[PDB]
Amino acid sequence: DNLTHCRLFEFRLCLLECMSLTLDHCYARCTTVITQIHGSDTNRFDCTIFKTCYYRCYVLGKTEDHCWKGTATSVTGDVGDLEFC
Amino acid sequence: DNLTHCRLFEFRLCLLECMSLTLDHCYARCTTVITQIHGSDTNRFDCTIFKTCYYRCYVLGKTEDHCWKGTATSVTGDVGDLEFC
Ligand code: NA
Ligand code: NA
Ligand SMILES: [Zn+2]
Ligand SMILES: [Zn+2]
Repeated sequence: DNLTHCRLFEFRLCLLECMSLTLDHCYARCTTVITQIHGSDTNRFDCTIFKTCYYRCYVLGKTEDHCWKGTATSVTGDVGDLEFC
Repeated sequence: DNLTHCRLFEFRLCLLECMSLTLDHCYARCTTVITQIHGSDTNRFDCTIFKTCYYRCYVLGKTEDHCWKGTATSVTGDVGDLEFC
């Protein structure tokens, strides 16, 4: 897949666990840990686009589950995906 | 300032230098280096919003200088800033 380098399921599971523990700065801290484990490829801009689409949806609303499933099906990390995700 | 933790001028100067050297994956590699130097606070979502606004503008067009000046004046890192930046 074109986004395999982004480790996005790993990011998802990190954010869910971090929020379950009620920790501060989960987006930042998960991003950082995944960088430490899997390197700079997880911070490319296409990864950023997917994450922003997913996290805006998960911030501005609820059901993390539809936020993930919808982003995963319709977002390829193109900058244009922000217009609809 | 509310975005001082994001080290965004540092990011800007990194991206400009990296692109001047014609290197691969400058967005990713600058993000990663700034994380290594200044920690997880540089990866908060408000930082992500500012960077995405700036970099989309700098990708979809040119004059990096107006992309920076406009984002810096009108983007506070609110998720809603994506609608207009
Ligand atoms: Na990112
Ligand atoms: Na980021
Ligand atoms: Zn892993
Ligand atoms: Zn520094």
